[PDB]
Amino acid sequence: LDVNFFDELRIGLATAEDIRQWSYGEVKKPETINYRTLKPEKDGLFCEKIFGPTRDWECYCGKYKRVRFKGIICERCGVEVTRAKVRRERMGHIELAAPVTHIWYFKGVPSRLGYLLDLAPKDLEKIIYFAAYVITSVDEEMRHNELSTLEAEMAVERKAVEDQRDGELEARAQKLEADLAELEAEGAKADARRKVRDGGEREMRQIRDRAQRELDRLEDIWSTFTKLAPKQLIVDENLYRELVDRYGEYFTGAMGAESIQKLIENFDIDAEAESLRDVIRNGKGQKKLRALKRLKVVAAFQQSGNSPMGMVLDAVPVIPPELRSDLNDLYRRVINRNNRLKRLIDLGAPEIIVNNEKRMLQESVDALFDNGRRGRPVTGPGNRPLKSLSDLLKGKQGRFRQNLLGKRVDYSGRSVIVVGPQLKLHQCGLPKLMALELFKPFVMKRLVDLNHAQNIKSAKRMVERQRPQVWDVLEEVIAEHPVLLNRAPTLHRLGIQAFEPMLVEGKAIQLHPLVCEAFNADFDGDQMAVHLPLSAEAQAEARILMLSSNNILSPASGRPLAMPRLDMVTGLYYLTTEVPGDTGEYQPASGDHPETGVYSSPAEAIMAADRGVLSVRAKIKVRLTQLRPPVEIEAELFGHSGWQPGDAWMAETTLGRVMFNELLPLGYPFVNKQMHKKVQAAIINDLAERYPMIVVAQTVDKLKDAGFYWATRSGVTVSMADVLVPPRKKEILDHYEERADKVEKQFQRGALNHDERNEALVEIWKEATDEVGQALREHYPDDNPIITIVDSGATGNFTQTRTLAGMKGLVTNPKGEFIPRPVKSSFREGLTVLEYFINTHGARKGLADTALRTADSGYLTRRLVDVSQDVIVREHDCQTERGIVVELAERAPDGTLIRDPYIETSAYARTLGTDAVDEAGNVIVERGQDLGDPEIDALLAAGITQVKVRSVLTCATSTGVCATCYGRSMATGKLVDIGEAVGIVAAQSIGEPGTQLTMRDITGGLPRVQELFEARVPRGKAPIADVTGRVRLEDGERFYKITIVPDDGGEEVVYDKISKRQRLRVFKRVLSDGDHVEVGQQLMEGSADPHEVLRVQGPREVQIHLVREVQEVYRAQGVSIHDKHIEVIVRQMLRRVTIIDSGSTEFLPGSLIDRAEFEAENRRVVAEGGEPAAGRPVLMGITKASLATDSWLSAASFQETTRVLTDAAINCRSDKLNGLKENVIIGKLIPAGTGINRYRNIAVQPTEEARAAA
DNA sequence: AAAGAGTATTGACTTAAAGTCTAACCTATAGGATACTTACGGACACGGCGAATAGCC
RNA sequence: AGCGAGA
DNA sequence: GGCTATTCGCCGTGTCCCTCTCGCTGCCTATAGGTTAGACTTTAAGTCAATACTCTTT
Ligand SMILES: [Mg+2]
Ligand SMILES: [Zn+2]
Ligand SMILES: [Zn+2]
Repeated sequence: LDVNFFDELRIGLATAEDIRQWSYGEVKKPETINYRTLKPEKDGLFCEKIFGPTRDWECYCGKYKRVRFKGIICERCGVEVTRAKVRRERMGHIELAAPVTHIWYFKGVPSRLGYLLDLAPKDLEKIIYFAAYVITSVDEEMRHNELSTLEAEMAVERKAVEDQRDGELEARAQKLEADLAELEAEGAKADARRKVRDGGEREMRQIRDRAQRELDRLEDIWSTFTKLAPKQLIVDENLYRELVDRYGEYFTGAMGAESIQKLIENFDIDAEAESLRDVIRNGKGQKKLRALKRLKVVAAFQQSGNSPMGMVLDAVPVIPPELRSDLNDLYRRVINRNNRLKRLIDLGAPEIIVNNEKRMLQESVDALFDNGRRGRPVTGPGNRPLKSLSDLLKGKQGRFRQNLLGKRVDYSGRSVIVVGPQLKLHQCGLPKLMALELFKPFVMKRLVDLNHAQNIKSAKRMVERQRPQVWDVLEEVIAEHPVLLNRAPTLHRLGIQAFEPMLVEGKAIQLHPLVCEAFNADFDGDQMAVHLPLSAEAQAEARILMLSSNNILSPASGRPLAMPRLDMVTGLYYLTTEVPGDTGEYQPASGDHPETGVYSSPAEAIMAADRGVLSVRAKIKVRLTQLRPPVEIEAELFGHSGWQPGDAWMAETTLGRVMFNELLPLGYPFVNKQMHKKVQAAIINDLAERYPMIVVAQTVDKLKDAGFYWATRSGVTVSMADVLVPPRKKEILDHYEERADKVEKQFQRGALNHDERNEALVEIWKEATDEVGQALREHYPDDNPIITIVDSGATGNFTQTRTLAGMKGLVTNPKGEFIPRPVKSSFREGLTVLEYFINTHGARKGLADTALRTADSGYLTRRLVDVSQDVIVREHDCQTERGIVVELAERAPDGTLIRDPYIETSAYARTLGTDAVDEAGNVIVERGQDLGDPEIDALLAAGITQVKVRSVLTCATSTGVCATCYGRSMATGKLVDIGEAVGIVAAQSIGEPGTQLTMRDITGGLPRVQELFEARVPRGKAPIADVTGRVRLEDGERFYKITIVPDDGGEEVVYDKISKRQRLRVFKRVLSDGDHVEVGQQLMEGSADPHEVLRVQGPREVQIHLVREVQEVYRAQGVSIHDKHIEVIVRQMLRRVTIIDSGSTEFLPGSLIDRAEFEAENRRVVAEGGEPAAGRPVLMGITKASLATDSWLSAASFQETTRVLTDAAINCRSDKLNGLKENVIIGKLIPAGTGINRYRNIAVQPTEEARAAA
C-alpha cells in the first residue's frame, strides 16, 4: 500500500514495457457486463479475471468464497480471490495491433515530436494520419556506383520517351499531310482548311506538352534522387509508388505512427545534440532561434535516461473499472477498432482499407487521451463531447481544483446568523439540534458512560429519537470544545476563526457582533459554515492560534478589527461628547452660592444622573480616585510614582467620559476626548500594543456593551422632519441654471462644439453641486441624527447625506460619461420620472461592475498566492548588512520636519539595518529595533529623515526569509515566529482590498495592479530618462521625437513614435525642450515598463518602482497595506537571472536560472578552471515565476495542466514535495507554522520533581 | 434418604442439500444471389508565417 | 445535463 | 537575375475567466451449444422421543 515514505515523486514517459508490466491482464473484448445476469464478462472492460472480484472474497464461478482463501486463484474462472477494493487499483492494457502516437507530444504546440525529428507540424500530421509517405533510410557508396549505372539507365529511358515523342511528332506530320491534302484537293472554305490545320498543330502542341510531362516525370524524379535524404515527406503518393516500383531498393518509405517509430529508431541523440550545440555556438539569427527551440527538447531526452520511444505507443493502459458510461465508451471504441484492424491484417486486405483502419485506430486513441483537440470532438448521446481521459484533469472542474486541494468534509454544519450581543468575544451560539447531531458520537459515549443507555446501539436509538435525558449530557460534552466558523468567501486570514460554542434555542448561529467586520458578515441572510476540530493537535490549534479573542489586529495593516462600529461607536460618541448649557453643568459663580458643579465621586455623579438633575453630557468636576490622570496632571500632582488606585485628583470632564474611562484597564490614563471612531481606533491600537491581548478582548467587550446601551439611549432616529433641506436651494438653482442657459445660447450660436459645451455644463453643474453641498452642511445643526451618524465616523459619507437632501448631481452615462442634464432633485423631495430613469444607469452599471471585478480579484489572489506559496520564515537573523532606505519626514523649505504622509505603511514595523546618527552624534536607536511609534517620534524630534531598514528584499538567507529582515508581525504585534508562512499572508493581504478597490488609456485600477505584477508593458508607456542630458524634444503628433544629449557619453537617442497627447512630467519645473535631464526622470506622462527601468538602474530601483506603484494604486482608494507584503512579492519576482555567456557549464543562453544556484555553479567552476558564465538580472511576471518552480505537482495544480505535465514528463522531472500546495494535495503535513521540523517533533515530558510528586 | 434433573444411550422420524441427469428451452452464430456501386466573447501570449531589402551566387 | 434563486 | 537571409509585419490557436449554498425537471431460416432450472435419488444434517442411571440437593 502506502506509507510516509514519499520523499521523492517522479514522473516520466511510460514505455510499452512499463505499460504491459503494470497490467494485470489484457482486455481484448468490448463487453462490459451481461445484459441478463448483470455480471462482468471474460476479458471484457470489467473482467473479474483481470481487475479482481466484484464482491470481495469469491471467484466468478464461486468455487472459493471465504477469507482463508486469500491470495488464491480459482482454476475455473481465474479470479484472484481477495478484497474487492483492489478493483480501484489494478490496471489493464490493450495491445494495439499497430503502433499509435500519443497525442500530447504531437499536437501540443510546440509539437515535441516535430521538434525532436525536426518535422514541420503539418507535415508530421500528414504522416501520422496517413496522408503522405516518409523515407527512413538511404544508400551511400554503392549509391555512387549504381548512380553511374542509373545515369545510363535514365539515359536509356529518356531516349525511349524522346523516341516515342518524335514518333508522335512524325505521326502528326503525316496526319497533317493528309489533312492538307484533303483541304487543298477538295473544294472547301478559305478558312476551314486552316481551321483543321490549326487544329492539327494544336494537337501537336498538346502532344509536345505531354512530352514535357514525361520529361518532367523523369528528370524531376532524378533530381529528387540526386539530393535525396531521409525524414523527407512526399505528398502525391503517385510519385511514391512510381519510386517504389522503379526503386524498390535504395530507400524504405513508410506511412503513419510506425513510420515515426522507425524514424526514432534510426535517430542518435548525441550526434544531433552536438550538431545543434555547434550550430547555436557558431550560427546566429532566426536559424539559431529555431535551433535553440529544438535543443530544449533534444537536451531533455539526452540528459535523462528516457528514450523517445515513449511517444509512440504499442500498448494503451486501461484505467481500473471504477470510471463506470461516458469514458468507458471511448475505451470500447478503441477496442472495437483494434480488433477490426487485427482481423483486417489477418485476412489480407487492400492497403487502402487497412490504412484507413489504422488511421481510425489513431483517431480513437487520440479521442481517448484528448477528445476534441484535433478535429471535431467525438460526440455522445445528446450531441455532447465525451469526457476524455484528460478532461478529468484540467479546468475549474478538473481533478486538481475541485477534489484534491478543496474537499467536502464531515462533522460540519451551516446556518443563518443572527447578532447576539450577550455573548463574550470568544463565544458563538450553536442551535441544540445542530450541536446534538454534530456531537452525536461524543454524546453517545457520555450517555453510555453515565449508564443512561446500556450499550452503544441502544444509545444511538436514544439519540435518534432525541429522548429527554439526552440534553443535559449534551451540555456536558460540548463544553470546552472549540469550533471554527467560516463564512465564504474567505478573502483573508480572518475569514475563519475558532469560538467556544454555546447552546442556543432556535436554529440560528448567534454570532458576536464585534467579529462581524472580520467576516464582513452582515445579518440579512448570510450562511456561515461550522467545522469541528477533532484531533488533540487540531483542538489546540483552534483553541490557541484561531481563537477570536486572539485575533484583534488585522494581519494586513494591524488596525483593530474587533473595534466597535455602527451602533456601538454611535453610542460611545453620544456618551462621551460634551453639550454646553446642559442641565447640571458647572458654574463657578460666587457671592451667592458655591459652584454647585462638583461631585464627591463618580458614584455620586451617577446617583445624581438618576435624578432629573445631572445630564450625562454636561461639564462637571469629579474627584476621581480610581482612574489614572492624564500625563500632565500626573506629572504635576504626583510627578514620580503616582499610585492612582488610592490617590485622588480633581478631573474637569463630563460624567459620560468618566463612565467610559472606567471601561478601560486601570493602568490606562484618562482620555477626556470625544470618541470619534478614529480616536477609538487609536485607543484600541495603543491598548493592544501595551497590554496583553486578553485584556484587549475584555476591554473591547465591555466597550461593545456600553456602546449598545448608550446607542439605545442616544436618541438617533430618522424622520422626514429630521431631514432638513437647505433653504437657499432654489436661489442657487436659479443662479447656476442661468449659466447653463447662457452656455446653451452660446452653443446655439455655434460658439462651441458639442464636446466643449458638454464639458462646460459638467463644470457648471459640478460647481453647483459643491455649492449646494456646502449650503446643506452649514445649514444642519450638530445634533441631527444624520450629521450625528455621519460625522461620528459611525457609517456613511457626507455625499450620501447630500444626495439625501439637496441635490444628487451628475449621473453617469451608461458608457461612463456624465449626463449633462443633470439630476437636480433630492430623494427627500422625490425624483421625477426622467431623473429616475437617468439615475438607473449608474446603479445598474455599478452592480454589473462588481461581479467581473471580484472574479478578476479572485484570480489575481490565486496568482499571488501561488508565487508566494513558499515564502516562509526560516531563520531568526541573517546579519546581512544590506538594506533599503526609507525617507520618513521630508525637510521643509523653511526648515522643519513634517512627517511623511505615507509613513504608517512604509517604515513602521521594520527592523533598523544600521544605527541612527544625529548631527554626527550618538545613536538615538541602534541596529535591531522594531521601530515602533516612540522610535519614529524620537527620530523625527531629533531631526533625521533617511533611515536604513532591513527588508525581505535584501535578505541573505537563501530559503524563505529571516525573522528580523521581514520585521514585525503585524497581527501578533511582536517579532515573527520561525514557521510563519509570511508569503500566504502577504498575498491574501494584497488581494483582500479587491472589489472595494474601485476605479475612477493607462490603467489605474485592479487591471493596473495586475499589469504591475504581470510585468506587462503598460499601454501608456511614458518614456523615461536614461542618461543625464539636455533634451531636444521635437514635435510629432502621436510621434513626438525626443533627443537627449548624453552628459558624458555616446550618442543622443531619438524616440521615433511617442504620443504627443501626453503631458511632460515635471522636472527640477515642467520638463521642457532644452533642459538637462536625469537618468530616471519620466519624460512624458504615464507609466513606464518595469523591464526598462530594471535594465537601466539595477534591481533596487525597479524594486522601489514596483512597490511605489502598487502602493499608489492601492492608496488611491484609501486602503492601507504595509509595504512588506508587496516587498515579499517583488522579491519572489526577482530571483532569476538570464544567461548571456554559457561559459562552459551546461547553461543554455537565455536560460532563466535562480540566483542562488547561479552563485553555486560559479563557486563550483571557479576551481578546476574558471569560466565565469555572465548573467544579467531580469524581471518576470508572477505567472511565469510560479510556473518556473521546481515542483511539477504544484505547477500542474496551478494552470495549463496538459503542457506542464508533458514538459515535466519529457524531463523525467522529480518533485521533492517541499512547498505548501503539494503537501496539501498529497495530504501530509505542511512545512509551515506547526508543521516545520522544529515544532513538529517536540519532546514533552514532566519534570523530575513532577515524577517525585508521583 | 428420596426425588428430581441432567447427561447419556438408543432408535425413529424428518427435512435440507445436493449430486446427476434431463429436457427443453433460451441463446449465440451463420447466411440470405435480378439489379442498385460518393454524407451532411475578449484580452494575453506565443508560434507559425506575409512583405521588404540587400547581398551573394 | 438544463432551469431558477440567496449571500 | 533570382533566391535566401535578416528584418519587420500579420494572423491563428490556445488559455483563462471568485466562492459557498438552496429548489426543480430530464425481415426470415437453420445449427449447435449453453443454461440453469427443475425434478429424482441419494445422501447428510437435523429433530423428536423412549429410557435409564447417577449425582446433587432438600
Ligand atoms: Mg449580506
Ligand atoms: Zn471460480
Ligand atoms: Zn534577513
